[PDB]
Amino acid sequence: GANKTVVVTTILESPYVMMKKNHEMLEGNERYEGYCVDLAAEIAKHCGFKYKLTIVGDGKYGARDADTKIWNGMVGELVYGKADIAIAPLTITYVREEVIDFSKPFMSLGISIMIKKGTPIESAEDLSKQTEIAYGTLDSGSTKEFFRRSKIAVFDKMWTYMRSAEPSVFVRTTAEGVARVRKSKGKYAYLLESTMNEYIEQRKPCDTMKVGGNLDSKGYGIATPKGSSLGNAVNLAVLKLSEQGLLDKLKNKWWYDKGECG
Amino acid sequence: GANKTVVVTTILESPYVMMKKNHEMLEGNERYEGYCVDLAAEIAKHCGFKYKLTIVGDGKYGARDADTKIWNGMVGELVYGKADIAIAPLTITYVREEVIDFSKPFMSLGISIMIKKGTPIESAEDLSKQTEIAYGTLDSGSTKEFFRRSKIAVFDKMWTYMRSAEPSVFVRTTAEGVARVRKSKGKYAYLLESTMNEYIEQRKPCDTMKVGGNLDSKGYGIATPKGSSLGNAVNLAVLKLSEQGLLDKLKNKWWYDKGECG
Ligand SMILES: O=S1(=O)NCN(C2CC2)c2ccc(F)cc21
Ligand SMILES: O=S1(=O)NCN(C2CC2)c2ccc(F)cc21
Ligand SMILES: N[C@@H](CCC(=O)O)C(=O)O
Ligand SMILES: N[C@@H](CCC(=O)O)C(=O)O
Ligand SMILES: C[As](C)(=O)[O-]
Ligand SMILES: C[As](C)(=O)[O-]
Ligand SMILES: [Zn+2]
Ligand SMILES: [Zn+2]
Ligand SMILES: [Zn+2]
Ligand SMILES: [Zn+2]
Ligand SMILES: [Zn+2]
Ligand SMILES: [Zn+2]
Ligand SMILES: [Zn+2]
Ligand SMILES: [Zn+2]
Repeated sequence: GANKTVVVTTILESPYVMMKKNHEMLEGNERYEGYCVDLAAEIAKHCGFKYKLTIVGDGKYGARDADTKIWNGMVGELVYGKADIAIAPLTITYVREEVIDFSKPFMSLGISIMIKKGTPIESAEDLSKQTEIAYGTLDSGSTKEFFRRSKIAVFDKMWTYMRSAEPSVFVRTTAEGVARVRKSKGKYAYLLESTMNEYIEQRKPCDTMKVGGNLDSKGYGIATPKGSSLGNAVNLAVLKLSEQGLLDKLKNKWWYDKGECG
Repeated sequence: GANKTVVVTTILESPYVMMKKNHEMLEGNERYEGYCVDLAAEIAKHCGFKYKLTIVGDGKYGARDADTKIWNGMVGELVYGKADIAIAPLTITYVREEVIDFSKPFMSLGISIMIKKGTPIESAEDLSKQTEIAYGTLDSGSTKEFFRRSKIAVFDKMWTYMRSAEPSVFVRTTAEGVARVRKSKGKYAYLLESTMNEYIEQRKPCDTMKVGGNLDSKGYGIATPKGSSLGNAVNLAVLKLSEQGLLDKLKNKWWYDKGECG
């Protein structure tokens, strides 16, 4: 077929994709800036395609509803033919790789703990042995599903608490989780990916920090519909960008060169 | 076809695959122990195949000779039909993924610097700005090819030195590189993957250490011939083992539970 503009689904999540100040009424890709915006430009160049950045309609990463068996978020957009590719902080997981294809990882992360500075918590075990400090995760993402499915003793115990805690410990966006930590006086800790944690740790008002080691080890990958023609080239482009050091360069650019806390 | 015993190519590299003490004259898989030995057992179970561990004939990981264009090592064994699968500390690289398939990574690593304790070196930049301390890498592996192909200023400079240094700074096995560090009185530093570096750092006589950060970020994957029937199932099994925490468990088992330096 004739070359067609590739539809990219992505999500407003700092510093991966952000609306440039005062660009709301402009058009096309120029509106957006961030790590995944730069990455999408590089992938498209190496693979020889034109593309259109679109923000996922429901604002979600992607999970399969236990009732309807329907995939939501960016995963859903790929599964149901609404997008050709997802270029986003989308976590590689077993259940997702059954239904979509992931490139090799372009960024590593693990689930980590965000506290307000001074909170007397150092580890997941610390969280699980007390009741004074509440803790939760993002909705419809891999962190929540990790805890839901884990047989690891401490994580199972944490899930047992989180899934029935009232009011809900879950949040709709990373921004909401961070705000909840910052306004909790130390009484809420947020479980999120180390990448996002370390980004926020470098943002004013510099009142949060990542504590303890990561709970797991995984990565983000570029995702395409199962058996898509783009998969092979996209996979090779990620590995080329990795070996060239461009992925390291983009991370320093968006995390640390832009650091506001020293 | 009828189920057939899968031929696994792997390499004698501690602590991934090691000959059990006094097992030289025994038979089959029971001879061997190590991280990749345990991993192979798990992968085979999840994928439903029987297998035979074989050690790569030429003792190499794999590189394509610039003259003959022929692949050696474990990569060669897959490319030329001598093995069905490689389960080994085999690094995911662009040039390799062009010719073989890799699962998602089962272990992360980066190129790192091994010094004899007390060596006045802290970084790759340190190495590249002096001449007193020699430094090299393993032959026919990803570390050497990384330096050969790098356009990054410091790494390019290091390669320019290493490729013409006499006597050769390159070694045939990790064991040889480590021995060279230990007998150099600090006058040789070895560039190797962080995984192997951190393993040796925990081995008697506890006279080496990893210094500085990693030079790059990548992983080992399980490799199969291009378009092999095993690829999909193997890929999903790695991600399942990852999410179950078994990969973390195996690393602690072979690196740190077995630690000899405290
Ligand atoms: O989600 S993965 O493809 N498989 C799991 N791993 C862990 C090294 C086992 C990692 C580690 C770093 C990544 F970037 C991705 C992954
Ligand atoms: O060789 S990969 O498949 N692609 C490169 N990455 C880096 C996160 C960019 C990583 C990071 C951790 C891995 F385990 C594998 C890989
Ligand atoms: N990266 C996650 C979203 C963030 C989280 O769940 O912590 C996903 O792909 O679902
Ligand atoms: N893991 C490497 C070998 C070790 C090294 O090159 O440092 C490879 O797959 O080639
Ligand atoms: C249904 As609820 C435990 O997220 O408030
Ligand atoms: C041919 As040489 C530089 O490895 O001695
Ligand atoms: Zn603009
Ligand atoms: Zn490029
Ligand atoms: Zn449970
Ligand atoms: Zn809920
Ligand atoms: Zn025995
Ligand atoms: Zn298992
Ligand atoms: Zn050069
Ligand atoms: Zn040589």
